[PDB]
Amino acid sequence: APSYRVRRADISGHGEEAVVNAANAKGTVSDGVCRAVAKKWPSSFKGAATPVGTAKMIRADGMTVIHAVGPNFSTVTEAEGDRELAAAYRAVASIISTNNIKSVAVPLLSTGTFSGGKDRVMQSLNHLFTALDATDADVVIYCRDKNWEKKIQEAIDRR
Ligand SMILES: Nc1ncnc2c1ncn2[C@@H]1O[C@H](COP(=O)(O)OP(=O)(O)OC[C@H]2O[C@@H](O)[C@H](O)[C@@H]2O)[C@@H](O)[C@H]1O
Repeated sequence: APSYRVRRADISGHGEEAVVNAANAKGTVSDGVCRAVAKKWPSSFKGAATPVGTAKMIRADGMTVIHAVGPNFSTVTEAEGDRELAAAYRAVASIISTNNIKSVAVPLLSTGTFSGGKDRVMQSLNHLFTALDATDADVVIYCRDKNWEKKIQEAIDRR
């Protein structure tokens, strides 16, 4: 069975075997998780472009980087975004299980730039749990907000 922890820290400082980038479909560097990932593992972005609702893995700079593209909720209906966000997390879970990845640092996809101006912490976290429950990985969820850290910890505990 998988294990879940939350850290309020820069995800670039994670101690896990792999890291999930909250990526865009074009594989460009922009504000958010992506900027921290690009600074720490700059060569991890070579050929990383992948469609919304999918994930693409690379080994670069001594790290396993999983580029997961959540939906931009400004560009899809709520129901379409919900399906695509579930799909991105399942694509992450598949990469974890098929590559025997023991531990992974994961941000909450579609909760920043792609949030469409809405609070989607619980929506994104619930899809993270559902998808990564299919793995036996040690999952560490990364955030920067003290409020988010507490709600994520509350959610982990309820399980
Ligand atoms: N370095 C970081 N470490 C940990 N958490 C972080 C970090 N940077 C941002 N976060 C948090 O991770 C969550 C996801 O943030 P985004 O990176 O904005 O993710 P998303 O909404 O999926 O959009 C990602 C996209 O932003 C675009 O600029 C860019 O193209 C990138 O692909 C947000 O709650 C944010 O507070």
